[PDB]
Amino acid sequence: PTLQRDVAIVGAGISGLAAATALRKAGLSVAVIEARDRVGGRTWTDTIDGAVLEIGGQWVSPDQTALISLLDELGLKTFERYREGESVYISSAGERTRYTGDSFPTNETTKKEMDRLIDEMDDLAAQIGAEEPWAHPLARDLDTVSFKQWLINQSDDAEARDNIGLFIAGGMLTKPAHSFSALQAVLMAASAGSFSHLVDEDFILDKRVIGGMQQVSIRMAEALGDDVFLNAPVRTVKWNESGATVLADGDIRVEASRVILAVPPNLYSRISYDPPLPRRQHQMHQHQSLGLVIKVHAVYETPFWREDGLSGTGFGASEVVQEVYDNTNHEDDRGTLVAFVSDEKADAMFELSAEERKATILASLARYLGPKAEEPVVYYESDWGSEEWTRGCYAASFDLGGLHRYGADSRTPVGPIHFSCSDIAAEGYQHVDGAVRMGQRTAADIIAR
Ligand SMILES: Cc1cc2nc3c(=O)[nH]c(=O)nc-3n(C[C@H](O)[C@H](O)[C@H](O)COP(=O)(O)OP(=O)(O)OC[C@H]3O[C@@H](n4cnc5c(N)ncnc54)[C@H](O)[C@@H]3O)c2cc1C
Repeated sequence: PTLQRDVAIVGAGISGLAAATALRKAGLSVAVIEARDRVGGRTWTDTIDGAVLEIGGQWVSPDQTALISLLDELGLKTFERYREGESVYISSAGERTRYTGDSFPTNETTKKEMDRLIDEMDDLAAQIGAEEPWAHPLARDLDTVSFKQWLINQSDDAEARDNIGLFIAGGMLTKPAHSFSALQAVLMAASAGSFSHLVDEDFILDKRVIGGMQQVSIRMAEALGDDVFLNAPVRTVKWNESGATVLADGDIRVEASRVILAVPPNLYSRISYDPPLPRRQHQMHQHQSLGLVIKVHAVYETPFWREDGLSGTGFGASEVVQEVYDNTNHEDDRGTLVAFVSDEKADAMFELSAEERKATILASLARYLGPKAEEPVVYYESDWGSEEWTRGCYAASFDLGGLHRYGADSRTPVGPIHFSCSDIAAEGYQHVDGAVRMGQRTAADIIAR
């Protein structure tokens, strides 16, 4: 088939779909062309051994106002993650302590260094912002020092440094702290409202969508009907000043005035551009890369930890599993845990056989929540790294030095080609809410021209 549209959109993730949605409301015609046999991208609900699981993005925080509006508009409701009872902290010394409230049960010294580092991150985020962090007079010095070396410059206390790392390195960028800059940590902080919001799992991990985060794409895509094309990898974009022809598998050909690349930036060069994108894009794209995390799911006949008075929340910067949370489905009576193995720790796990990796991860959950954690009825690991249409998780970020050198160019159109994904977002950077903001921002740009 061949069609004409105002706008061809590559990818039916949140970002592409929100763009299409905003475009249609303005009266422009669209086609959304999607490689996979489904919409949603890095959001996906699936059933593994008869257990429904959220394989990808899923949590909504209170400052993600673009996503919260969108849910409302689509008739979707939220429920909150269970947080009653005590959380578990594992120290660098291997000590394991139950606690509630806002800081980790370390000694008073470490507690104070932590508070200091968190205040300093909040202050830099408030000054620098998420819209154009590379623009600030502090930017260059913060972008040429790794986050690790920055923590070293700020504090002699390793346990406080590792804990701060826990929330940004392993908990957001999913990269080790020696490999992104301090400016990138600040961006991540600014993008979520403040560093303190990232520290508090009651904020950043506040809510889930009844029916699963994937319903958001599924419902946007449904409203578009036949303008969504699945099982259609885009291969080729031919373009000039006044438009673009988009070529996809199954002999799809869309002639359009503008194209949106709604794909994460490590995937831009899966498509041939004719003529080639300019030098700046050739270079900039090579410097963007996804992190890596193993999202572990474990289903038990009851949420057993609630009986021992535990929330299900656990943190330990020294553990293979650095975080665990109650992830029980809305009105499920079966208990589900979610846990995260980040970056180089994920590499090490992936080198063990499937069976050794499971036992190792499970032995780690047991250290937080006791030996019942080792006998789940269902066990699963989200594997985004293997997916040719994603290739990592949660999201992409520049190598060290990239943010200030290329940040100004990451949203800039090339002729009729626009770029829209959470990985280039300002507020909501790397998250579903960032994908919505960018899709709407892109739509809004195309519409006013
Ligand atoms: C394990 C994991 C857990 C997460 N947890 C959180 C969380 O709880 N909350 C939060 O907000 N976010 C979370 N995220 C991040 C969030 O899901 C992403 O930020 C967001 O969904 C990205 O949306 P997107 O539209 O920008 O890109 P994507 O969802 O990646 O969509 C891009 C789409 O493009 C398609 N595509 C790529 N190339 C082509 C091509 N050449 N032709 C056609 N189609 C193509 C892909 O198949 C894909 O559907 C998580 C992500 C992962 C990976």
